[PDB]
Formats: sequence, structure tokens, C-alpha cells
Amino acid sequence: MILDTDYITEDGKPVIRIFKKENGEFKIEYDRTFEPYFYALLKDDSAIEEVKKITAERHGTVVTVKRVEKVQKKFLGRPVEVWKLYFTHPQDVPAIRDKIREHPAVIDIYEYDIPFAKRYLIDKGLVPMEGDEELKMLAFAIATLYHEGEEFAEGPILMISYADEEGARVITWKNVDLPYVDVVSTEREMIKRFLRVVKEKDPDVLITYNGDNFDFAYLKKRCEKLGINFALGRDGSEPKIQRMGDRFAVEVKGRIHFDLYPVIRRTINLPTYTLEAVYEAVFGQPKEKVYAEEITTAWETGENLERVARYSMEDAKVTYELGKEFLPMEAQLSRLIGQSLWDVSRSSTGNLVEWFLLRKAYERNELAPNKPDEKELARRRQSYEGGYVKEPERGLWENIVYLDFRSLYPSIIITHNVSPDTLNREGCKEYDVAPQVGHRFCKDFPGFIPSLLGDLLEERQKIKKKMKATIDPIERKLLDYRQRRIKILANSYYGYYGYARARWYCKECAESVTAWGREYITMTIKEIEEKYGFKVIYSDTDGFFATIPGADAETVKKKAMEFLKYINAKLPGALELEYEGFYKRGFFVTKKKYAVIDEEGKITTRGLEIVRRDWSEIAKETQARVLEALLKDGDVEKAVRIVKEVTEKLSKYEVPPEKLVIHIQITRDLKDYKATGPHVAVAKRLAARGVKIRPGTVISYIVLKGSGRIGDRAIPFDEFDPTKHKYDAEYYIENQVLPAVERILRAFGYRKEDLRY
DNA sequence: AAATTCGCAGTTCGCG
DNA sequence: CGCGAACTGCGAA
Repeated sequence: MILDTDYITEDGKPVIRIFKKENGEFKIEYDRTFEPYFYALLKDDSAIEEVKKITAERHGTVVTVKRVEKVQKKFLGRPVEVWKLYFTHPQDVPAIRDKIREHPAVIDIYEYDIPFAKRYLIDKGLVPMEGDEELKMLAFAIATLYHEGEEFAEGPILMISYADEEGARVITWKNVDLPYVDVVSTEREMIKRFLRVVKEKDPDVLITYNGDNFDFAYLKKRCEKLGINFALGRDGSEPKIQRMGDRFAVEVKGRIHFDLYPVIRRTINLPTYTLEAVYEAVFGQPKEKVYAEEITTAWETGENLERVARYSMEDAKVTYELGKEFLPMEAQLSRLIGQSLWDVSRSSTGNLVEWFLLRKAYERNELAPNKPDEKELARRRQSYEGGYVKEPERGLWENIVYLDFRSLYPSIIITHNVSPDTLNREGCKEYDVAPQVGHRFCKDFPGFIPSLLGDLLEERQKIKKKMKATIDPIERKLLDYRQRRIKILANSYYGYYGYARARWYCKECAESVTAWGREYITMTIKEIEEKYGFKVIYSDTDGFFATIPGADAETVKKKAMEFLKYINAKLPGALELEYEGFYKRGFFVTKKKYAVIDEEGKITTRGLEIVRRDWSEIAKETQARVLEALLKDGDVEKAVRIVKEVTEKLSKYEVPPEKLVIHIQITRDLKDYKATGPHVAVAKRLAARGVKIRPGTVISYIVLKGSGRIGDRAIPFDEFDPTKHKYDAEYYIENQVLPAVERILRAFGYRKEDLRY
């Protein structure tokens, strides 16, 4: 199993390293034969002799073109002849590439910005994380001595905890009477012991939570101060910090540093991403939080250190547990994308698609288009029409079916061969024309992206069928993650086409996909009403809800299945409408906002405040109780009684302050805000206290009793003290509860006059 | 930091 | 000083 690749430099020459785990044995393979390169498109041939002359400088010495090779490659489906330029060292490429593009004779250059070690994985057809090799894993966390202001890492590390299959332990340098605590004499000896532990356990994966930006940088600063060689790498190296945007990421050579924080935030949507919040979300069990100030007071007063050690132990324990949950999924993602688990775990959707496509392009001799320059980026700013959304029939409905397209946008892409290399091709025998927008797509040959996407959808179906007859529960799970990631990958192509930064950007393709989508959904709606007497209650992009106005449940169901037979015979190729589900009742508030209930009693909610992480728990809970009484019992009265009991409790100040907290993310640098709403007002005051606020920080605030601008009465919930300040019962009644439930009850005629207290 | 568009809805401010 | 538009956040698909 390949874990990762990198290179080093020996006498000015690059040496690839392949990090592997085979039969339980760590191994490093070395390759001294791989030559860096890029491509150049010239206007003639006699221009190559001049171009080889081109040179630059980096490390004092001169940079030159090692050798040149004329090759034939497809570009956007059309054959092209390009000059491949080889160099001695990968860093030669950034140094000389601009001057070689500057040359009058060179039209363009390509594939000049692919990191050498990823180029190697691609060109050699190597795939990380293949096979069934069990990886040894180790989580760790630290507890530090924090003081207001100071300097980062001015205080010592107080404890280091770790956890794996053998359990969780804490290393510390004060006596703590707990069986999982190992006591040493100083900070230096505690770190040294942790190094020894890592070295003895020899894990393939080190799991942290935010280790990319806290844990490793803390250790690094302390290790310099204490004169420690922090040689976590399997090659004796120290952890390597890389800049990644405005933050950082940390590699440990020969190992995989798996920071759960970027994985979790991209994978689940939570109102906050503290480790306690994530543990509870994923596993449904609370985890106690111990705050910095208590840690510090405990250590400085020598009192109550057991609480601190237990907290530190639990950090490591749950980090290991979250690691076991998420690492298998990311390992399947690494294998699917063909890049290291380290990279893939820290990548966005867009980047994952590009790496997948770069590899497929190499396999098919397809030259990669470049990332857009500034002038091209500006030209990529126009938008286009998206999904079709019907104005809904507001109200409470019974016996409704949801019918939806299976993989609408991928279906369209493959059925109509929608690709930048098939767009407006000249001299083809057959074409498909996008409705409304009119782009023509050649059908004579499979398009680059359509063919890949067809392979993906077919592999996913084969996996799903194998999964049913797989006895081994573990293997079944792995197949589940693989099939799960293929679906997310397949569903990213539409968006990628419209992504201005994408190499295979194609606006005409993006808008032809949505045009076709609108056509098929609207055609299907027209037919079900006109031909089968259904009434379409609500439709958004790729499915709709419908019922037969006066009909029975069995009638709507049976007639739905009949309509599917009818319509699927009319739909071309891979397009397919399916019977998603039957729902006894549904309530449709507005576009994008509804809730439905299946026969078993499960309630599915879309867009409503219940599912928004920026509304108070009291509003959400109350709306969910109103909807349950309506959907589950069709009992309007009981609903109104629920709202009245809630407004009374708020009026009396009986509602737990915790349920009043509003969580809103800071989306930008605090200086960039044009206007300042409450969460911004709060964030600014915290910055002013020296609290750090970066984009992505979640502000959790409560509105205090008072009048005027809400932002002036809002405070961080942690500063809330019931003895000093009362919450604003009026705000939560008038701005949270009533608006959310009111928009539902207006359909039964009830006023906002009602119901109050 | 980065897949897209379609959409609702709260807070604040400034127009007239 | 009412009211609507600007800015804002997040969901949906």
C-alpha cells in the first residue's frame, strides 16, 4: 500500500521517495530516474532551436533545458503537436517557465504547475491506499498553560495524551493519582517520553483535532526552547509545516498526519465545531469541556488536577474514536482520486475533481488546459440559468408522492455527450442540441468527461450490488464508502463545469446541463397533470411532489407507478424518473421550505428553520413540535396550544438560556464587513479584548433584555450571567418563535396577534 | 476559500 | 419615522 510520495535533492538531482506499508512492514522506495517537464506549443519548428537556448537562475547556477521531444497529444478532443521540455530539477520549472512563455515564438505552455511528487503518482499510474493493509493509528492531544495575551506558546505544555486500541494515557510532569497517567519530572521529559511512545508504537497515522494549526506548532515552539529534536518522522525528520491558504498544514514524513478538523467541517454541517460538539454529533454522547482558565488555575494552584488529566485523556480517546470513524472513508477517497490521504483529506470538491481528471487525462494522452490567468478569469464571470423551482401550493396536503430523477445532471451529461471537447464540433454526423441555449454537442465520439462519468456511474452500481452479498461486515463497509464517494464525485461534474477556476471549465456545458434539466422536469410535470390527472404540489430542480386531488392513498400510489412506466418509456438514454417515496402528509411553506412525513412516521424537513444552524434552539424545537402535531396528527389546535405554552414560558423567563443561543459564522476578515449585524458586533468587541477572530469563527450569542439595535444587547453566551442580566423574552418571542411558527399557522388562519401571553 | 444557481429571511440604515 | 433596499447567512437542489 502506497502511503505518500515526495522528493529530495541529491547533488542537484531529484530523488522521488515512495512511502509504503507492505505485509505490516514500512518501506521507502527510491526512484532517481524521473524527469520533470512541461509542454510548449510553438508556431513553427525552427523556433525550437532558439527555445532550447532559453535559461534562468535559481541557486546561483544557470537553469537550462535538458532535452526536447516532439509529441502528439489530444487537446479538447483535437490532435495537437507540442514540444515536451525536460529539466534536471523540478524547481527549474517555476524559474524558467515565465521566460519561456514570454518568447515570441511560443503560443502557450501547459502542465507547468503540477507538483513533482503528484506528477509521479500520475505518470507512473500509482494509486495510494490500495489493498487491505491494516494501518496502525495513534491519536494525540495536548493541554497547555494559557494566559491572557502573552505570546503563542509562552507557557509550557502541561500534558500530552494519546490513544489507540490499547486505550488512552496522559503524560504529565506533576503527580496525578489516576491509573492512566504517567508522571515524569519536567516538560522536557514529558515530550521526550511522547516521542519515545510514538517511536515504539510506530503508527502509520497520527490523528489530531486541529493539529495542523495548534498542536504541532505548539510542540515545535516548546521543542526549540527546551532543546528537543522533535524527530517524529519515520526518517528521523521533524514535522514539516506547509502554508495552506491563510492557515497551515503539517506533514510527518513516512506517516499520515490526519487532522480531523478539515475533514469533519467539510463532511458534516454543525452549528459549532468544538471537539465536544463533533463527538456528540457523531456518536450521540456528551463530552465534558474544561476551559483554559480552569486548566491554568488548576496547574498554578496545584488543585484539582484529576479533572484536567481526565479532560486530556478524553480528548485523545475521542480523537482516536473519530479517527476510526472517518479515516476509512478518506482512504477510499484517496484511492478514488489517486492522491495521498494527506492531500485529499485537506482538499475541496473542486480540487478533488481536477486531480481525478489530471490522472485520466494522462491515461488518455489528453493535454491538460491551464488554470485561467487573470484576463481569462475576468472573462469567466458571467452567470447562467440554474434549476427550475415551481412556486408551491402552500398549505397542508395528504397522500403525496415524490418522484425524482436518478442522477439528473450526470444522466444528462452522459446521454447528451456534454463536454468541452464535443461542444460545437464541426463536421459531425450527429448532434444533440440544448434547449433554450442551443449549444450543440457532437455524438460521434464519447466526450472526455462523459466517458469518465459513465464509467463512474457503472462502477457504483456494480459495487452496490456486490455489497449485498458481502458477508464480511468490514469489507462491506469499505465498499459502502467507495460507492458513497463515487456518487459525490459523479455529482461534482456539473458544478465543476461552471467553476471559473477549473481547468476543464465550460460555461456552455454547465448551462446546457441545467437547460436540459429544466426541460425534463417541466415536461414531466406537464405530462403527469395533463395525462394522469395529478396536481403537482411542489417541484425543485430534479423531483416533484404530486397527488390526485380527491383520490385515495392506493389510487395515488398505483397511478404514480403507472405514470412512471409511461414516462420512462419517453425519456432518452440514461434519464430516468423514479418513485422516491409516499408521504401521508406534507406541509409546504414556500420555495425551498417544506416538511413531509412518511407512513412510518418519520418527518423530513427541507430549508425550514428546524434545519438552519443560525436559529435559536427554542425556535427550532418549537417549529419541529408544531410540524409534528400537524403531520403526525393533522391536529392544528394542538399545534397552537404548543406555541402558546412556549410564549408563556419565554415571558416568565422559564426557558433555559442555552436554548436561546444564536450561532453565526464569521465569513470574512472582521475588517472587510460593509455592515455589522449582531454576531459581528459581538465579534468586534471580542477582538477588542484581544480575542482572536478569523474567518470561520462561530459566534455564539444571546440577546439581553433591552431596546434598540439588537447588536448592542447581544453578548457571547459564555459571558451570560443570569444574576447580572436577563435575556430578552420579547426578542425571542417576536423575532424567533412567532415568525418561524407563524409562517406555518397562517395557513390555518391563525394570527400573530395570536398566540401570545 | 474556492462546484453551481435558486431562494428565503433578519438586521440595519437611510430615504423622503 | 415608516418602509424598502443592501448586506448578510445559510439551505435546497
